[PDB]
Order: sequence, then structure tokens, then C-alpha cells
Amino acid sequence: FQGGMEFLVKSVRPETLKTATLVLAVGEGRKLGASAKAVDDATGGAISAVLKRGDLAGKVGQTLLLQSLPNLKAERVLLVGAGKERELGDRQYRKLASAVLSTLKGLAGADAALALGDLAVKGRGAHAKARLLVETLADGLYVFDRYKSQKAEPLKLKKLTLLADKADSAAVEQGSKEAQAIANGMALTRDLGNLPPNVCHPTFLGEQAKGLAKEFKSLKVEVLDEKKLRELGMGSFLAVAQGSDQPPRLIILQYNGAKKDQAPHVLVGKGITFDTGGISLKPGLGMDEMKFDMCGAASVFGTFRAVLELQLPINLVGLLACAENMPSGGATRPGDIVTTMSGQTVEILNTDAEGRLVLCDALTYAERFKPQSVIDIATLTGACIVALGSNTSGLMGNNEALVRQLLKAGEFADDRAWQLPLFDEYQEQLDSPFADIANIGGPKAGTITAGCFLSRFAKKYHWAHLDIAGTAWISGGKDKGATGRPVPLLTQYLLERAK
Amino acid sequence: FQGGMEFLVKSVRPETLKTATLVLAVGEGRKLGASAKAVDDATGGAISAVLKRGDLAGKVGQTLLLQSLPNLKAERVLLVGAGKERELGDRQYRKLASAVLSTLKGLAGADAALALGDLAVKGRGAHAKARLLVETLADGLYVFDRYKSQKAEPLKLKKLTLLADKADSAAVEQGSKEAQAIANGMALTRDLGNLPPNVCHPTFLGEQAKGLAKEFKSLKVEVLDEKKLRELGMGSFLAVAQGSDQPPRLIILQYNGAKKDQAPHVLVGKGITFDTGGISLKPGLGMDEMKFDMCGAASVFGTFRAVLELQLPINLVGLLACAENMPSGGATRPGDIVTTMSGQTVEILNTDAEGRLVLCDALTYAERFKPQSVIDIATLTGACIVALGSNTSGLMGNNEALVRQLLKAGEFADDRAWQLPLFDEYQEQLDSPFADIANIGGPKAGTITAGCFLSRFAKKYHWAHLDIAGTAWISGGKDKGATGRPVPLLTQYLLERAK
Amino acid sequence: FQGGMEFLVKSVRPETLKTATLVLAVGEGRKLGASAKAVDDATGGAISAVLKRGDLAGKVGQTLLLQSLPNLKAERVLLVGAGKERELGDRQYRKLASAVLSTLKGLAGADAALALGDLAVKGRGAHAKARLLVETLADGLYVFDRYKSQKAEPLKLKKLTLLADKADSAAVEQGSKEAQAIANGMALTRDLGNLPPNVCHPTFLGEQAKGLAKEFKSLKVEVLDEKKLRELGMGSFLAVAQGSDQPPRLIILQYNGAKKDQAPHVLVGKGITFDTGGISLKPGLGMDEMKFDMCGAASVFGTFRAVLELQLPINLVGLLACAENMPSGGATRPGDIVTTMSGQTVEILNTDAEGRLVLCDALTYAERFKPQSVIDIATLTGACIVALGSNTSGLMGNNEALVRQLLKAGEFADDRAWQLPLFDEYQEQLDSPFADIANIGGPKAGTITAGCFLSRFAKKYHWAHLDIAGTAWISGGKDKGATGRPVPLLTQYLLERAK
Amino acid sequence: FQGGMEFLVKSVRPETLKTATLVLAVGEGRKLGASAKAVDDATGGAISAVLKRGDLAGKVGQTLLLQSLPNLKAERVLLVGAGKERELGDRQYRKLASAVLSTLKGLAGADAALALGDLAVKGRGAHAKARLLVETLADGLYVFDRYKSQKAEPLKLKKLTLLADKADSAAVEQGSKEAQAIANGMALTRDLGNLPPNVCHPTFLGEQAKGLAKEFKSLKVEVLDEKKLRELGMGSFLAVAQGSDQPPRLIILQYNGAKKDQAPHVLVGKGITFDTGGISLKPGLGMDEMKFDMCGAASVFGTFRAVLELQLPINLVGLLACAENMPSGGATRPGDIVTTMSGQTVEILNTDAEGRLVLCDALTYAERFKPQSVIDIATLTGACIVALGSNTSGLMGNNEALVRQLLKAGEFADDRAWQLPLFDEYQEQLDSPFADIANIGGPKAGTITAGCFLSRFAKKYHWAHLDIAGTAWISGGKDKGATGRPVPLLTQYLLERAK
Ligand SMILES: [Mn+2]
Ligand SMILES: [Mn+2]
Ligand SMILES: [Mn+2]
Ligand SMILES: [Mn+2]
Ligand SMILES: [Mn+2]
Ligand SMILES: [Mn+2]
Ligand SMILES: [Mn+2]
Ligand SMILES: [Mn+2]
Ligand SMILES: [N+]
Ligand SMILES: [N+]
Ligand SMILES: [N+]
Ligand SMILES: [N+]
Ligand SMILES: [N+]
Ligand SMILES: [N+]
Ligand SMILES: [N+]
Ligand SMILES: [N+]
Ligand SMILES: [N+]
Ligand SMILES: [N+]
Ligand SMILES: [N+]
Ligand code: NA
Repeated sequence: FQGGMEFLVKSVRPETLKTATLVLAVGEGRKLGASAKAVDDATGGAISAVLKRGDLAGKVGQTLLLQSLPNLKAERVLLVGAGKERELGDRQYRKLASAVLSTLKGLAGADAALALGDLAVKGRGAHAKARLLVETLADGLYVFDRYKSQKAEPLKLKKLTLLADKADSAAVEQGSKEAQAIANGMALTRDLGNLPPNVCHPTFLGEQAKGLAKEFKSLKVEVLDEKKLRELGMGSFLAVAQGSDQPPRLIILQYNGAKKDQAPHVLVGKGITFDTGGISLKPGLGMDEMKFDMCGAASVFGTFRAVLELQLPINLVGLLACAENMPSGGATRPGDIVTTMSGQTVEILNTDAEGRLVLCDALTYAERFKPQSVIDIATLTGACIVALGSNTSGLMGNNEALVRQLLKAGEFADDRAWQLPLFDEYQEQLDSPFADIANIGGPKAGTITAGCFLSRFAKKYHWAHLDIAGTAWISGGKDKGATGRPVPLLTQYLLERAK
Repeated sequence: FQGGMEFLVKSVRPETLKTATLVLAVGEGRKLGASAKAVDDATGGAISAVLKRGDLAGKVGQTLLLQSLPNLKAERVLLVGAGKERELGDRQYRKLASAVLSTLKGLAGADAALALGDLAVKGRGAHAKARLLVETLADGLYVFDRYKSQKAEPLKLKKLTLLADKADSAAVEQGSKEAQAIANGMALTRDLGNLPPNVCHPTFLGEQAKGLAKEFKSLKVEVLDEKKLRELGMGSFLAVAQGSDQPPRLIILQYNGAKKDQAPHVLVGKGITFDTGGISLKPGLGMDEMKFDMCGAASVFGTFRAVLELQLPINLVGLLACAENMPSGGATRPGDIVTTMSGQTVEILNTDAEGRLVLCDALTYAERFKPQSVIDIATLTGACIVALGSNTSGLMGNNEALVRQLLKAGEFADDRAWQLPLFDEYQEQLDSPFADIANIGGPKAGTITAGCFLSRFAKKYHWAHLDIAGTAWISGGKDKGATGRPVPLLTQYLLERAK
Repeated sequence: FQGGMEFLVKSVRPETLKTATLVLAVGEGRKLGASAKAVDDATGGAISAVLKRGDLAGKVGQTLLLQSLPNLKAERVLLVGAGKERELGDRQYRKLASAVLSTLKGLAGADAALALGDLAVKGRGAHAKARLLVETLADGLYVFDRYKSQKAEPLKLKKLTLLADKADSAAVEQGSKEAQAIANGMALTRDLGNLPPNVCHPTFLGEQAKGLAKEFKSLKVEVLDEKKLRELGMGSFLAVAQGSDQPPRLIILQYNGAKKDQAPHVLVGKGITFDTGGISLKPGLGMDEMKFDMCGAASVFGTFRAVLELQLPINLVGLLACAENMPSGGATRPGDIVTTMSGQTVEILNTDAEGRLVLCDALTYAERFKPQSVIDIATLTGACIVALGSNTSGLMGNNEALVRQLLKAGEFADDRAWQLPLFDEYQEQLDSPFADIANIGGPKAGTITAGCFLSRFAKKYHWAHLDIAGTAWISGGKDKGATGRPVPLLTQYLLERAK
Repeated sequence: FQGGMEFLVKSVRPETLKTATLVLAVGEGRKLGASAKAVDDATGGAISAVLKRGDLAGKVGQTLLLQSLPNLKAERVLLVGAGKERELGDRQYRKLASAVLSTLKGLAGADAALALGDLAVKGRGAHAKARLLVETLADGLYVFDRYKSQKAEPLKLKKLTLLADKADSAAVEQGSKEAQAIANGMALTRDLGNLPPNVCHPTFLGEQAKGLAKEFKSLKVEVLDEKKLRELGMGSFLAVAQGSDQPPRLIILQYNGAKKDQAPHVLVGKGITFDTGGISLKPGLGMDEMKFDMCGAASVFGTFRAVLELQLPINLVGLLACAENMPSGGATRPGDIVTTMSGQTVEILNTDAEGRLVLCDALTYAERFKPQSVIDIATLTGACIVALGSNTSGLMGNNEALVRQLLKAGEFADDRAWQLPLFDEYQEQLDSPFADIANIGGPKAGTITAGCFLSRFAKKYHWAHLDIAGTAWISGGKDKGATGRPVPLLTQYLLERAK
């Protein structure tokens, strides 16, 4: 959006650091770890004297804010509860970080220093903790207000310092730098997802890609229009697009950070900038949330943004299949049969199963790059939400080594996915009496049969499919909006592939 | 519809009046009233002799038709029951009058004389009873047969005489003249509402206003097109119209019957020629009645027609926001954010809440006339039918004096409205995380939330809002069609303001 | 598809006929019939000996396939069970024929000889049986695979011989010749119905009619476009078409096989190439089956094709009213009022009752031919499926003799219809307060009131109406697709009218 | 629940008062008020020095918590923002009070003192501000946890002191005493509403009434079982109950606090302890919220509990009509006709319109008390939520003075209602061809026709009807549960009647 937050790692003593706010952890009910103890001592016991009064039980995320304490160079000391466990899990760690950030946002302090190195998080060393902490803090600063007449008061907080021991400082620094690049990527993804569909159409996304190439000389962009798509034979891509006044776009991103002889990784993103269902029209209730139907393509933008900042030694291709799905006098009809670019014919039984019809033509297009892996990302099926809910993405693929790599990256990022099977027995649900493939398989196993459909275009390479219909946005409440998932998972996968 | 039926007030004796039909009231179980007693005596008791056979019980609206009676100059005598009550209520008086017109319409009499001045109506004097009676009779003669190949046989009845004492004659005459103007306006409103949506589109309504100016030289008319609406920055209005092939129109009516120093009264009407719901498409059952979605604009035409006939000493402005809500490949999508003329940003969560989107821009435009009152009329919410039904109109406003003036006028006209609260606690339902206002507030308090939306565009003037979704038309049966409401309330309001 | 199967009638001894497969009937628990006995004796009881081992119970359609048997010139003998009754019904006869064909299809034999003359069929002589047997066999060979990349293996089976006694062969061969012409017409009807709606639009059907005229020089074709339809005043036909990008067509077919002084029979076909419902949009589930909403017109194609092959001495006219029904910003709205060719005005309460709106203008057009009968065929109401299911067509009409003729033809063809009454009491369900006719009559008696609507345009001639909404296609499963009904009923009607 | 928080009014100086937490208001960008300035002065400018740092913007409900300040006897000072307005609205005042309570709840302080006398609340003097403030604080302490295995930690906070000038202290004292009685009644109401329906059945409510009579010697209780209801002839009440295994109860409460010659006020409460809808079964989703269908009766409990605490000089009668609405083999069927106690026959078209069927027999029973007002309270129609939402109760009545008294009471209580009209034109929606009254009037004006039905049993006295379907509970979120409305309105009505 703008960003700006400076994240610094320092190895200095907390009790003499000049800062507007020093942040210390307090266990249930006091316990005081090493850093907090040293600060207490420096004040002559004022902190333990306050805690003894009992206002802070020490549960995860509780807070107690003190002003000037004797002999400290911190204008304020913020105590945050760390619970009673010796180690926190990932969810408690994030909750603790978010409670700290929420307090700091309301203060007029220009910086804060985090003396949180004494916290233990299950399975996480210094680098893995920094990645989680900094990503939560940086992504927590996200603001989208460009159509609000009354904008939010700018934050006074402009700097966050992570205190670490000198032996850990290099690991914390590296984790912080990667986390910032990921958060910057998610901010781009969230902006693209949150924009209204009358602004964020396929032509607009083409221009956004060209702008990203202006910012990053390492990025090459090409944008194909409908004439080029028809030349290439993308009959099912064009079938989705034809009902709309807005022309479709295929956006190609290319980054060559490795040797010319290294096979590229390809990211394929579903970019339906608004999904009405078409002639198979959706119900009205909640259909404004279909502006998030391009979050797949948005996450390819976000991942490129993070990789371009980090300058990873990999070769990366992004393919964004962008169209708007509208009803009209020239829209695709249920029962239409079209010829995909692969040559397979498809009977379009349901015009609201349109994401797989733009992706399948992009998966055929991807063959030309001779890729060592191909991952498509798409807000594809409501069935995935029934299967896995809103906090775990659906994952399928035709190569188990690649599926394993993506699961592992999702566990490290705390951006988790879960595999569903593409057993051959499911494929017959896509049989059509009239064409090579039907575009829907009926009410059983909807997420899997959608993956089975895509698999038929991905046989020439190692391929996986992330269904992010549940994880790409929040539906309601104060926090309705795009999430930026799965940029953390995708970037961590590429970070490992780059070693 | 031409009408052209003559209403006369006379003070002559009923029993020597030459007429095709003389109409007398007969009470239930009490003595003939003064007039009927005199006619009975004139005939030598022939009427009381017939009534003694017991065919006419005297219940409200029952009738007995007699041919020629001794010593009378009426070719026929129509007896109509008046009930047992000393005073009739408004509904009973209307029912009595409709029973009389029904019988007269089936007769070959060219004229009829009504001797009903002995009837008492609760809270109603001579002028008030005449307003109700003449309005009922004139509007009951309304006929719409434009698209019928077999048109109705013309009525022989062409003159109706109201017999009144010389002391009440002036008041009865003033009531008849005002009631006739109201019924003429109602006939224009009913015609415009009953017209098919393929004929009555926004361009047609602009040509009808130009015709009203050719008939009334005191009326000035300006019709603005989409290009001018864009110069004015009316984004909400243009968003509702973009999906249709039919161009939008803002019709401006201006009548100056008072001095240039008198601030104008502004009437703003919803002119949605047809409401399909848009991308948020409505179900098909009953969608034909969405041709009555321009009855608010039609009510402004009708009130102007009544005021132009009565030449009232007032300055009146009419703003008719006209558009057609249609599904298309260029139609507004749920989630679109638009900038209103006021600069306020609006997130259109539901394309079927488009009436408020054409009215908000019209209310902003109304500010230029420095109005002393601004009243919007719209078939806005079906929640108003759940709240107040089809007999009472919803009324909301930012000024208690204007709301009370409109409620008193509705009580005088027997075209009643009812106030619903615009408490500030309802406004939060229109909160959007992406814009200044959401166009919908949820399943609770729909009528109030629509008024709260319009209130954000009416803060610079005294404003009121009439929801006529349930009162502007009858859904089915043999009397399916436009009602002409709320022209009676609006003309009574303007008559009180002209004094 | 291309057909090609040769049907021959021969009167030779079954046991010396050289054939790839000789087909014999075996009764359940009764002795072999005359033909089967003679073949068994020719083998020395080989067939008796096999049947004694009990593998073939002889239930209708059971089979037992033998290779080479002593002293026969058939490479194979196929035994098919014929049940235990002395006569078969039409359903069992068809079952038997289909089981035989299914076995032959899977064999590598180039021909087969059917020694089935012994079978008896309730109420069917030699000609009636041959009509049923050959039509079932020929139509059973239909294949639609033009959008399958992997096409079916061509059959080895190219010739079928019917063995008949010399006394019967003349009737058998006439039944066979008629059955083949009917099957060829069905194949054309089935192809046109099975084509996807993005290919088979009204312009495509027009070109298909021109192609049929190049094939049969006796056929004259004229294709009218939108401009000519507007010249003719076809307002309700045009209202259906106006929402779509695809222009409408009225296709006129004329065949004069009789003297010029003899009045023609007219077939009027509903050619809605896809039915979305329009603004009154259908639900998405199963909407792909609306490509069959032109099977009415397709059956007129197929009837002409069979009549042209047979060169019947009749004068025959076909009118195919073709349009596509889509939602758009210019589509017809519920509540629109239009003027039909006939001058009657119609209120379009429901844009999904569109078939009768193109048919009524075609019925008026048909007056110019001064016909002696007019039959319209249409997939008109889902209510007919509720009434009569998927195996009996609904039949209505204004002439009792014509209705009787069609029922009798249906019984003979085993393609049955059933009459529903058009009692004048139903007509008032189509009363509109605004026009001469409403296009729908509510939820009661939906098939009948659609018939009553059409009857108002057919008063000048003898007319009947076939509602084939249930019989024109099979909805799901392996055999999903067009049926070709009612070509067999219609052709049998013309055959009888030609005598 | 237990309650028992001590509320005291004192007139001492805030700056020398010994307290665990002193609470002061801070304006947004205006000077500290008198109290707050006195305290700042006594600390030598410590509070103003902190505020200059800028952490507390001063918006309504923002907080800043300080520890020991120099020269104060307060262990802690809580600063709470009061906005920038000179006067607060009721909503802002409650929000401010709730933010203070939320902070105190989390502290270990045993008491707190509130120096908020400088706050102006629009339209409210000392007594009216105290009523609102103390009711918000006391009701905000409510806890319901009897089926949770993990109970909430008891609060340390046990005493709240309101600081007031000696000139206002008597009025603040009186408001505080009334507010705590109202809050105690709401706690009983909320407990009864929150109990699960397998515990809180009609018999249980009867025993609860007896327990209330043990606690308050002024209260007399009578509990009638199904035998007694039938002897009284309450066929409509019994019709609702018969489908359930739980027997019904009519509970009569009587309190005689005035001279025996004062006519009583009667409160009639709908106590449907669970509403399945019966044979007219409700949908499954959200049906758990039908345990709140006895909140009408619970509010009569709560109002008595407050009146008995205050010992008001009034005569008060309570009638709780309690039944459970279940489907079974003996349940009332749609179309049953029953004879009410009044003798009017009712045709039960919908067994889910059951509240009015138990209330109507209670309204007839109420005649024996010769009351000067009768008020029924019922979670009656979901249509009320459509008309007025979740924050305003619907109000209807046969006496304009009584209706105005209740509206005024609700405005003072900030527990508002809104009148809907019972025009005679609505009554005909209850016409039945088979009985004196139908129990439903169709989809229009559902709240009004329900009031119309009840009005037919209330003609012998001044009567009003509160529809609390939207205000009696909260549906979801953290705060799902009964609200205790309209106990504040009813108690304020009784307070004014007792002067
Ligand atoms: Mn979709
Ligand atoms: Mn989609
Ligand atoms: Mn609408
Ligand atoms: Mn509308
Ligand atoms: Mn249709
Ligand atoms: Mn159709
Ligand atoms: Mn109920
Ligand atoms: Mn209930
Ligand atoms: N402090
Ligand atoms: N955790
Ligand atoms: N693989
Ligand atoms: N990883
Ligand atoms: N996202
Ligand atoms: N309107
Ligand atoms: N059969
Ligand atoms: N022709
Ligand atoms: N026949
Ligand atoms: N029917
Ligand atoms: N009855
Ligand atoms: Na989707």
C-alpha cells in the first residue's frame, strides 16, 4: 500500500536503549525471563512491584503499559502476557505479536523496541521465529482506504527494533529481511484483491504488470489481448470472456535470476476479475465477494514482488489468465462445446465453473517453458471451503515430490495447505456423451473433480494446484478483505528451491 | 385518459329537479333523512311504501333502483343504504359512493343528481366531504384500455350534480374543483404506471413532460441526457443505467406561481421504468409489476398536473430520476464502488437497491434551488409492505414539522402515511470497509436503512421520504394496476402551503 | 450421421443361407418355432442339444452365441429368447430387436440374417411388424460423435437380411422401406438436436435447410431474416429474439408431390436454439438440456427428410420459427406488451414462455397456404412431463377428426400421444387487464393453457398441437440426447393422408 | 446471577479520596474539566504532562491507565476520552461507561471512584444521567455461566463510587437506587431467557414464581394447571400446548402496594418456553434462538423483581401464559377451529402463530381485575424485526394516552419503542370463511395484523402491546443471549404511574 516500517535488529542491552516504548514479555503470573529481569533490576524492582499488584494475569496477549520508570532510557514499558506454557505455538506467538502491534498503533511513540528473545516457539529457532514475528507485524500494518473520504490518521510508529543476542542476530536479520519482502508482496496482493471490480478489470491488471516492470528492471512483462489468444487457439479461455464488455488478457511475467540452463518454475494464476456465474447466474446474496476471484492471479503478483526484492537465484514465470464472467446476449451457454488450446473438446455444462476454463488453456501455454514445476493458484471451488474451511488451502498435484515440497513450505510459513487425492476413479465424473471432457463433475467431491479436470492439461510436467477459495479472503466483519494468502507459502517454496 | 365528466353543485329542491337518476340515502332501521323524506312526500309515500316491502335492508352500499315515481321529474330514483350509524367513517363513505357510480355506469342515463348532503362523515365538514366524494367518483371513472382491441362501450353518464344547501354550496364547490384536479393528476400517474416498460422508458417520460409544457404554459421543462449527468458527476445514477440499451434521463419541472422571493418546494421521484434487479437479478414470479417502479416519478407528474390546473400560488420544482435496471455485459456488478455527485463514495453490494442510487444524485442536485422543502417519492422497499402493508405509505424525514405536515395532509386526503424512525443507531448498518457508505444495510429495518442512506444527501434542507412500494399499485385481481397514490397527500400538502 | 446399413428381404431357406450370423428365436419353455426347428434338424439336433444344457432360459432378449454348426452355411448362430407368451407386445419386440443388434454390433461379421418371421406381435401383421423391427434396428445404429477426439470403431456389420415367406415378402419390404426413410429422418433430427447451441443457432438451421434443398430437388426453401419478419408484423416472434446477438430466422419448406389443386398439410416447428428463460432466467441446474428446445423444428426437418425419400404424393409445407432466448440490456421484459401478426396484443408476463410467442406468429403466417391441416410441434411445457411423463407426447387441437388421425398414427408407429382437453373454461386463465392475451395462465393446467394460447391463432383451419417436452430427448445417463420423436408419428400420419 | 455490587454516592474531593482507581474524563482537544483539572493540579501537572505526550486522543471510550501519581490517595488513575462534543448522546454515554467498566473488570482493584459529574448528556439532568450510567454499569456486570465447567474468575471489583456535588447528590442517589433495582430485574429476566428449554419449561417457570414469593413477602403467586385452564374455557391456549409432553401453566402474580381502591396495572407475558412452530414446523437454522420465545413472560418477572425491590405504591398484576409448541401425533393442525375464552372462534391457519393464541385467552382473563391499563409483552413477529430492527420495540394499542406514556418511558429509559398503527382497514386480513377470526393475515403488515388480532380481546380496557421479537435477545457473536428488554421501559412506566 505504502509500507515504510523500518525493522532493525540490534544486540544492545534493553535497560539502556533509548526508545519510545520497550516491550517485555511476562509469564503467567510473573515468572520474568532474563531480559525482563534485567530491566526490573535496573529500575530497582519497580516492574515486579507493579506486577505484584495483580492487574496483569499474564495470559497470552494481555497488556499493561507503564510510563517513565526510574533509570531507564525508555519513555514507556509495555508488558505483554506470554501465558504459562514454556513454549508457545504459532497461533499464540502471532496473537502475542498482534496484541503488541495493536497497542503501539494507538500510541504517539515514534518507535518501539521488542525484547522478546526469551520467548520459545515450538519447533522454531531464531530464523524461523523472526520470519513469523516480522511477517505478522509487517502484514498487520496493512491499510486499504483509497475510496474512503475520511482517511486514517497516519501512525506515529515508524520503527521497530528486534533485540537479539549477538549469536542470533544474523539469523534474526535474515528472517526479518525475508519476512519484509513477503509482507510487501502480500500488500500488493491484498490491494489488487480489495479493489472494486469496476476498477480492477483485466486491462487494469495488464497495466499493473507493466508498472511492476517499471519498478524492477529484472522483470520482463508481456500482455496478450483477445486477438493473440484466438491466434493461439484458447477456445475455452475465450468462451469465459465473451459475455463481458471487458476484454480478456493473458499476462506473462518473466524473471531470470539463475543460469540460462536452469529450468524455470511457473506460477499460473486464476484472474477472474468478477464472477457473476454468467448465464448460470449466481444468487445475489454476498456476490460482492466475487471481486476476490482474481486473488489467484493477485498472489502471483505478490510472489513476484517478494522474489524481485530478494533477488533470488531462480528462473520464474508467471501466467495470469484474466477475464470477467458476465451474462449477456453473446455469453457462453450451458451446453456449448469448445476446443481448448490442447485440442481437447470441453462441454461447458455450467458457466459458473469458469476458472478451470481459463486455467486449462494457460496450463497448455506453460508447456513451452520446459518447466521443472508448474503451480496454479485459484479461488476455484466453494466445495473446498466445505472440505477444509477458511484456514487451510486445498492442494492437489501429479507429482508427490512437488506436493510434499508445498506442504512443507506451508508448514514453515504457517500458511498451511492439505493434500486431497486425484484418484483415477474420480475422473469418470467428468465424462460427457458429447465432448472429450465435461467442465463439472456433479455434487460429489467438487474440489477433487476440479483438480482432475486441470490434471488433464498438466501431463507434460510436474504440477500442483492450490485451491484458495477459503483462504484468499475474509468474508465479513471489521476485517473483511483479501488476506494475501498464499504468498507466504509460495515464496517459502521458492526460497527453498533457490538454495 | 380523457375523463371529461362534468361536476356541478346546485342548491335546488331534489323533488322538482329534472334528471335521469336522483340518488337518495336510506339508513338502516331509522327514519328517512330530510331530503329523502321530502322526495317521499312529493311522491305521496311511494318510496316509503316500497321500502316497507323490505327489499333494501339499508346496509352501506346496498341499492334499490326505482323507475318513474308520481309527481317527480327524475326518470329514476336510486336508493343506497347508509348503515345504522349516525356518522360514516371515510371507508364507508367511499364504499357508498362507489356503489352509486357502479349502478350509474350500467345505466343509459346521461346525468345523475346526488342528494347525499344529509350524510354525516366523522371529522368532515362540507369541503372535506366533497373532496372525498368527488375524488372517489372521478377516479372511479378511470379506464386504461390502450392495448385492448375490444375497447369498453362509452359511458352514457356525462354529468353528476351534487345537491347542497346554499350555505354549504361554496365549500362543496371548492372541494369538487380541488378533487377534480387531484383525480386528473391521478389519471396521468395511473396511465404512466400502467404503460408497458417497452413503451414507457426514460426517453418517453421526457417527451411526456415536454407535452405537459405544451398544454400548460406556466410549466418549464428541461430534459438532461447521460452526457450532462456525467458533466455533473452523477456516478450512482449512471451506474444504475449503464446495463440497459435505454438511455437515462433527469427531467426537471419548474412552476413559479408565487413571487421570486418564495423559496421553492421540491418533489423528487424514482423513475425506474423497469426493475429486473440487474446482476442481482430478481426471481421471475411477479416481475411484470416492476413496470410500477416509476410510480414515484409519475406521482410528481400527477401533482404538477393538479397544481397547474388549480394555478396554486406556490413555486414547485420536480426532479424525475429515470433509468432502466437491466442485466448485461456492461452492467454494474455487486462490489462496484462509485463516486456520487456529493463526492461521497458508495459500495453497491446489491444492484437491486438502485432506487437510492438515482435519488441520492437527484437530492444533491436539488440543493441549487435553495428549497424550503424536499420530498422524495419512491417504490423503494418491499420491507415497507411487511411493515405497513398496501394501505399505508412509509414516511421518514430530517424535519419533524415537514413530517407532521405530510401526515396531516394524508389524513385529510384519506391517502395516509405513517412515520418510521431514522434513529442514528440504524446508520451503522450502512458501514462499508471499502467506501463511505454501503447501498444496503441487511435483513433488519430495510425501509429505515434506505431512508438513512438518502438522509446522507439531504442534510442541507428540510427533507422527507415517502416509501410507496405497497400503496402505488394493486398486485393482482381485476383491479391490478397503478393507484395514483400519493398524489392526493402531496396536492393537499401543497394546498396548505399555498394558503 | 451417414447411416449406410442395407436392409434386404429374402424368402430363402434359413439353413442354406450363407451369412456371417444367422439369428433365431428361442421360446421360454416352448418348442422351437418353425424356422428354428428346420435349422436344428439341418444340424442334426446340435441346437437342441445345446439348449438342453440350460444356459439360455429364453427370456425376452437373452442370447446364446454359437460358432460353426454342422451342415450350416452360417458362420455363427445367435439364439435370442422370446419369452413364454405366444404374442409379444411392442415393448418386448423392441427389446428383442435391440438385444440382437447389440450382440451383432460387437461381432466382426459383415452381415446377419434374421429368421424371426415366426414371432407374433399383438395386433401387428407382416407390414406392421416390419415397420417396427426395421425402425428399431436402423435407429439403433445412430451415432453422434463429431466432437469426440477418439471416434468409435466403424462397425463390421453392413447388411441385415430379413427372412420372410414369399406370401409376406411384399409387405415386409414395404414396411422396411418406410422404416428406413423414417430412421433417416430421425437421424437428421437427432443430429440437429444434439449439436451444441454455440454451433446450432438460427442462421445455422437456415443453412441446413438450404443444404437439404441441394440434396432433394423436389424441395423448395426460403429463409426469412429479421428485416422481413418486421415487415410481416411478427411482433411477438421478434420480442423473443431481441435479447440475443443471434438473429432469428423463419424457414419455409415446400414440397409439392400432389396435384396443384390439392390443399397442403403444414408442419410448424418450435426452433428455440437455446432457452435461457431470458430476463425470467432459468436456474443453472440442467440448463444444458435447453439445446433440445429446437427439437420441434428439428422434427419438421426429419419428417421432410423421410417424405422426400419416399416421394409421397402429398403437398407439404414446413415453417420453422427459430430464435435464441437470452438475457441482455435489450431483452424483452416481463410486462412488455407486443402486437402479434394477427393484430392481437400479448402481455409477456414471463419471458420463459417464449415458445408460444414464436409459434403464434408462425400460425398466422400459415393461413396463406389455405391448408387442410396444421400441426405444430414444440418442446413447450415442463407441465406436460408432470402430466404424461417422458414416453407419451401431449396432443391438443381444434378438430376432433385431425386429433383422432394423429393418435391413430402414434399408436401404429409406437410413438404415442395422448389428448388433453381445451375446454373453453380454461381460456379465462389467459385474461390480462392490459392486453388481449397474457402469455401464461398460472400454475394450474399449464400444458392445456399453453394449448389454449396457441388455439387463438389457429381458428381459420384444422389444427393440432404436439407438446414433446418429455419425449424429444433423454435427460441423463449413457443415452442422454435427442430421440427423434415425433418423426415416426408425423410420417405415419402423412403416409395415411397420402393414400 | 448474584449481583451485589455496591453503588455509593459521595460529595468529597476527588484528589484526596482513597480508592484503588480514580476515573476521570478527558476531552478530545478541549481543556480538562473541573474535576480533572483539580486532580492534575494536586499532582503538580503530572496528568497534563502525560497527556501532552499524545497517547490519548480523547475519543469517546479511549483509555489511558496511570499508576500512583504524586500527592494522590488513588492507587491508579484511569483517563477515559469523552469526545469533542459539549454534550454526549445517550449512545456515547453508554459507550464511555462500558469502556470504563471493561478496564476495571480486568484490574485487581477492589473499588473504583468515578469523577464524571462534569459530563453533559443531551437532555438529561443529574437524576437522568445517574439512571443511565448506573443501569449500564450494573447490567454490564451480568454473567451467565451455570452450564460452563470452567467458571469465570470472580471480579476483584466490588464497589463503585459516584462523585457528585452536594447539590446533586440526592438526585444521583435516587437515580442509582432505581437503576440498581432495574438491573436486578433485568438479571432475573436474562437468566430465565438464557436457560436451555429442556430446563426452563412452563412448570419450572411456575416454581420460579413461587420462589420469588418466598423472597418477597409482598408478592402473591397463583399457578394454574391444564385442568384449571380448561374449566376456564381457554381453548386457544390449550390448543397451543396440546402437542407437547410439557404441561402448560398460567402464572398469576399480584402485588398490592397502593390503597385497595386503586385499579391495578396488568402485565401479560408470552411464555412459549420453546417454539418449534408445531405442525407448521420452523426450519432448522437458528432454531436454538426459540428458547428466547418466553422473554415476554421473563420481562414480567423482571419488572416485578424491580417493583418489589423499590416497594412502589402501585397495584400490579402479572399474567404469564406459558406453554411449549411441539409437533406430535396429538398436535393442533392447520385448519383447526377452537373456541377462545371470550367465546370468539379462531381458525388456526398456521400453528407457528401461537403466541397470540396464548395471549388472547390471558387478555380475556385480565378483565376480572378491572384494570386501568393492560400491557402485553411478546416476542411475537419476525416481521417486527423487518419493520424496526433489533434496537426498537414495536408498540401498538387501543388508547393513545397509554401508548404515549409507554413511548415516553422508553425514551427516558433509552429502551425505545415505536408506535405502529392499528387502522381498521387492516382488520379484514383476519377474516376467515369458517370462524370469527383467522390467526394470521398473510405476508403484508404482519406486525400490525398480529396487534389487530390481540386488540379483539382487549376492547374492555386501555391496552397496549409491545413486540420485542427484535429487542429481547442478541442472535450471535460473543454476546449472544437475552437482553432483559423491555424491563427498563416497563419499570420507568410504573415509576411514573406511582407518583
Ligand atoms: Mn464461477
Ligand atoms: Mn470463479
Ligand atoms: Mn430494485
Ligand atoms: Mn426498484
Ligand atoms: Mn422457456
Ligand atoms: Mn422454450
Ligand atoms: Mn411461532
Ligand atoms: Mn413464538
Ligand atoms: N504509569
Ligand atoms: N498456539
Ligand atoms: N509425476
Ligand atoms: N520449506
Ligand atoms: N488474497
Ligand atoms: N418509484
Ligand atoms: N411388451
Ligand atoms: N418455401
Ligand atoms: N395411422
Ligand atoms: N395441463
Ligand atoms: N363458516
Ligand atoms: Na468462484
